[PDB]
Amino acid sequence: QDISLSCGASEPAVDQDKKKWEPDTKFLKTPNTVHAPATYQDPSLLSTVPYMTSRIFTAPATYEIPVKGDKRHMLRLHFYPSTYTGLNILDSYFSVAANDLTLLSNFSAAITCQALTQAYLVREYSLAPSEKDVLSIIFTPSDKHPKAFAFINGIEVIPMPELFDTASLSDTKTANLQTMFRLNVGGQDIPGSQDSGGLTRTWYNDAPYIFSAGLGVTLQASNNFRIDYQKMPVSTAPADVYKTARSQGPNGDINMKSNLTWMFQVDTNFTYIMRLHFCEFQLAKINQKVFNIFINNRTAQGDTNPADILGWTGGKGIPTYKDYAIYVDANTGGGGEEISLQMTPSTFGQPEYYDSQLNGLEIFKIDTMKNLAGPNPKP
Ligand SMILES: *[C@@H]1O[C@H](CO)[C@@H](O[C@@H]2O[C@H](CO)[C@@H](O[C@@H]3O[C@H](CO)[C@@H](O)[C@H](O)[C@@H]3O)[C@H](O)[C@H]2NC(C)=O)[C@H](O)[C@H]1NC(C)=O
Ligand SMILES: *[C@@H]1O[C@H](CO)[C@@H](O[C@@H]2O[C@H](CO)[C@@H](O)[C@H](O)[C@H]2NC(C)=O)[C@H](O)[C@H]1NC(C)=O
Ligand SMILES: *[C@@H]1O[C@H](CO)[C@@H](O)[C@H](O)[C@H]1NC(C)=O
Ligand SMILES: *[C@@H]1O[C@H](CO)[C@@H](O)[C@H](O)[C@H]1NC(C)=O
Ligand SMILES: [Ca+2]
Ligand SMILES: [Ca+2]
Repeated sequence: QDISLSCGASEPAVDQDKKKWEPDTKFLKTPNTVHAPATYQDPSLLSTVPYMTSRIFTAPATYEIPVKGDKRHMLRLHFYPSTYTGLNILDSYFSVAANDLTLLSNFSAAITCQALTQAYLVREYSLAPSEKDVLSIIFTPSDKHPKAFAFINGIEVIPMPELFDTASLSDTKTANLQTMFRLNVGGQDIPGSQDSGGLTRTWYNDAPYIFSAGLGVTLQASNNFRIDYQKMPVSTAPADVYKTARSQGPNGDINMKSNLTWMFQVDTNFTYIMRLHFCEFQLAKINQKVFNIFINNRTAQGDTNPADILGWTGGKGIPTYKDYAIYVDANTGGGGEEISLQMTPSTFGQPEYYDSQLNGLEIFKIDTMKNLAGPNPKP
């Protein structure tokens, strides 16, 4: 079952999306640590749980959470940078490790939230099977900052399926991942209560990430259309991801003159998995919608093997996804902190229409040298 801990809470509670949270107390091994309420409630909080209570650590502190050693787990860390016991939140710098994996280092939640124009954030990780029955989560105030403290508002550990296998360049089954982005392309926001697999992932509409002048056209499956998952685990992504899409639209000439373009800020010197979710719910035949996919200006799917969703799936309403790996560094145009995803029709093989489509997108950072931490953004 899920372990969803509100750090510093004094009693169990439920949030706005029906998620049950328990106090952290029984899992925190380090004694005599401060628990404190936030003394300001940002209007953008969707709930006071778990955000209005925190732990404050002025020395290292360790949680020990029981887990099954053979299972992958999602780990979520919830941060609400605000005022706690009168401390300056800008003085908080710390690291977080999950066993031997560094998740965060020199982390400033305040600077990160300021750069995002957010009041709180969640950092989500997928941890490979550990072969240990305890997950140790260690918070370490920065020893480079005399005034540093660590803080944490909530910690979740959720067992999850082995949803990762390989990526078009690589094996990702044993990778430890950070979730960078999770989008329901062309569709509505999906709260965790509506996610598949009991995974309580949030899927966000993709419009804020579109950087082409043309926003394309959004598509929705017919009423009572059924997604026919077949061998794809339903936990991969919920049906509303596949029942909605962004396409370029009905005007093939406009489409051939543009790329549909999404842009994402990420950390340099990592490889990322771009998981593109697809489901054709309008067309019925191969070679009707055939498109090129570019990632950071390089062909991910194109030339003589362009993307054709029905080519991949064999049928209307059958979902799929394709994983593409991209290494991001400064030996690149535009500074090494971005991923661009672009689509445009292919002229290869004389398709019936000239269009492109995407139904969902997830971007995951792969661990390097047992680290996933990047720098704080510019404020
Ligand atoms: C911990 O994180 C903080 C906050 O991200 C780091 O401080 C920031 O460090 C960056 C460099 O990565 C500073 O930017 C640089 O500033 C100088 C002077 O203006 C400029 O010459 C550079 O071109 C660059 O822009 C940034 O200003 C700085 N922020 C603050 C508030 O000082 C810090 O270095 C990290 N590590 C440690 C151990 O403190
Ligand atoms: C769609 O996007 C692709 C990928 O960014 C464009 O092709 C690139 O164009 C840039 C800038 O001229 C070049 O640096 C890359 O070498 C090109 N990549 C490839 C694989 O050709 C493509 O021309 C764009 N199409 C439209 C219609 O804008
Ligand atoms: C990225 O890698 C380069 C080359 O090793 C290094 O010089 C640079 O400091 C790295 N940047 C970050 C943010 O780690
Ligand atoms: C991709 O091409 C565009 C258009 O020429 C350019 O502005 C951008 O810097 C290029 N990006 C990369 C990552 O090379
Ligand atoms: Ca809390
Ligand atoms: Ca969708």
